Amino acid sequence: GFLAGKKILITGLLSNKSIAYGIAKAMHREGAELAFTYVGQFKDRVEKLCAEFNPAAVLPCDVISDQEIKDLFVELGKVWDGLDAIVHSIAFAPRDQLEGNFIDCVTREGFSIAHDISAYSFAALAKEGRSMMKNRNASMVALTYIGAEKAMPSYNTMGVAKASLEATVRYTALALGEDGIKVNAVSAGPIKTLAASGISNFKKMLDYNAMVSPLKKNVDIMEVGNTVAFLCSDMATGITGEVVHVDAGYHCVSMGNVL
Amino acid sequence: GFLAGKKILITGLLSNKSIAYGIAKAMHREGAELAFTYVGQFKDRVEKLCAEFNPAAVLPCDVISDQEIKDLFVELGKVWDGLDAIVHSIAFAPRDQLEGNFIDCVTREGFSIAHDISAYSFAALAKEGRSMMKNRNASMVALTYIGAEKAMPSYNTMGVAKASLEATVRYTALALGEDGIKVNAVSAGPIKTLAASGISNFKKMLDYNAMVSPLKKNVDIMEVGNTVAFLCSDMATGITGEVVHVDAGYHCVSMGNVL
Ligand SMILES: NC(=O)c1ccc[n+]([C@@H]2O[C@H](COP(=O)([O-])OP(=O)(O)OC[C@H]3O[C@@H](n4cnc5c(N)ncnc54)[C@H](O)[C@@H]3O)[C@@H](O)[C@H]2O)c1
Ligand SMILES: NC(=O)c1ccc[n+]([C@@H]2O[C@H](COP(=O)([O-])OP(=O)(O)OC[C@H]3O[C@@H](n4cnc5c(N)ncnc54)[C@H](O)[C@@H]3O)[C@@H](O)[C@H]2O)c1
Ligand SMILES: COc1ccc(Cn2cnc3cc4c(cc32)CCCC4)cc1C
Ligand SMILES: COc1ccc(Cn2cnc3cc4c(cc32)CCCC4)cc1C
Ligand code: NA
Repeated sequence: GFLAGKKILITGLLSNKSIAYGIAKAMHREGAELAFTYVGQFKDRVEKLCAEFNPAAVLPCDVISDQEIKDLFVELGKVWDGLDAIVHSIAFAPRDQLEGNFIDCVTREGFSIAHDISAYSFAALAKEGRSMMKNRNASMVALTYIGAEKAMPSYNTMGVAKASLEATVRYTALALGEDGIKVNAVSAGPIKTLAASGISNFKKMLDYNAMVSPLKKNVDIMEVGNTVAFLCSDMATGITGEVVHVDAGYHCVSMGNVL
Repeated sequence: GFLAGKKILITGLLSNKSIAYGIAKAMHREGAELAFTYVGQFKDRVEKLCAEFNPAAVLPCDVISDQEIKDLFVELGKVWDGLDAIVHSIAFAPRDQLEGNFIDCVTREGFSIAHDISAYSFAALAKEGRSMMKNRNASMVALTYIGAEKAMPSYNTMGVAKASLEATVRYTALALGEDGIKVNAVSAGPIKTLAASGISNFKKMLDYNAMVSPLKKNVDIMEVGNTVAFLCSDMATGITGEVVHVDAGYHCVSMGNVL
């Protein structure tokens, strides 16, 4: 496999629908040795789910906490002498941030929390993981969404947080490139995961995507996972600071024939 | 290999330094069955170059000619029942279009030629290859350069032609997506190929790229080749109308610390 022997930390695996589950399957297929994180309450659920990937460790990490991120790498360092990649598949904004008019709904605390968990946490993992990732053609990949680039209904504070995340990815690529670490993002089309479950007309966003995209379909977690896997391989060593859309071509069209 | 059994046409192989050479190496490694084109006088040279890939066909195609493009697919259709991918790795502008001030140097005929061979030829291959590529998760990849996006010294008419090529890729992605054909471009950093030989200061452009890029290196044909290979695989079926930079991160930075 094209990731044979590479040691990769995957955050954000919550259910078998999670994007991180597709990432895990693809990476396990390609021979990677995997470790996983979970937010406190979900310990049992995640442990059971990632057991199919023969994980080297399954460790708590709530990215609101500097201490938990520090302790993640301490514990990981007890099982691994070095780290090849970190996959960031984590996002959060308070429910009230999403849906409704952006200016009606946005709040100072909501904006702050969304940025903290969805964007800062990428830099946080880079800061604490860097010493393990030095000088081994290491990789980081974050998951993002086109709401970073364009104003969209409902996505609201999360769109702003994703724009912050994409800039964080570029500045991280610059910061870590001297150590041979490449740093990229995958901008996924919508996928019905647990993140979708708060969103009333989500299925309708899916329907629109399948209608308007060049490929006339919705993407799946394997299409996303396989791309994330490629971006942590030696094949991808000339790629950094890049956002690769895995969205059936949605990003490249405007209007379409069906108005 | 991740291209096992896929039938792929590679244009633009001219020397063992060609980007198309790195593409061929990567695709051959991944189990692709390959065919190659050459322009008029270079038949023997290209035959010699691609022998190591056990090609299914090596056929003339000067993309100035609609007839030659049509007859390419007639001949390919005699060895293959369907076609999985077309790799476009072709560019030309008359010498006087490059170097010097863009407005001083640009001419009506130079502009037209550059666009005909460097951009229109992508649509021309799509038009004649479409019937062979229908409904088999087929792929097209074009090679492009950041001079499409930004004004750069010397690149001149070629930069304009690459912008045309990138729009052509997007419109082709839209036009072919209904047939399941994904259509993308790889934007490579500078590489010392035959295309570079006419350019006076080329080494200095390489030096600049290695200094300012986050990864502090120049890319090679294998880094480009492996990415083109990925974009012709079933792993990439969520990706279309995309431009992927393989340039050590050059595209994501501005200014740098060394002015
Ligand atoms: N679902 C989509 O339509 C889609 C599209 C584009 C991008 N994305 C992105 O993909 C990523 C994964 O989302 P998903 O759709 O698989 O949903 P998901 O609900 O399965 O996963 C989101 C993950 O974020 C984690 N998380 C939230 N707060 C956290 C915290 N404080 N500390 C650590 N982890 C925390 C959750 O536990 C969960 O594992 C997110 O960045 C999301 O924005 C999703
Ligand atoms: N070398 C670089 O710095 C670099 C960087 C970015 C993009 N590219 C692009 O990569 C592609 C390959 O270029 P390369 O650097 O490997 O150089 P190269 O000289 O090896 O290949 C250019 C190819 O274009 C072909 N060509 C020219 N006119 C043609 C015609 N009329 N019909 C058919 N084929 C024709 C040539 O025969 C040759 O095989 C081009 O699109 C180029 O713009 C090169
Ligand atoms: C165009 O609107 C949308 C498009 C995609 C989505 C799906 N989605 C993508 N990233 C997300 C992050 C979060 C949620 C939903 C998310 C919810 C919980 C917090 C984090 C949602 C909307 C609303
Ligand atoms: C910023 O300047 C440059 C940056 C990269 C290059 C290399 N290069 C990339 N695509 C090309 C196409 C052609 C030439 C050179 C090319 C020459 C022959 C015709 C086709 C050249 C310049 C000048
Ligand atoms: Na062989």
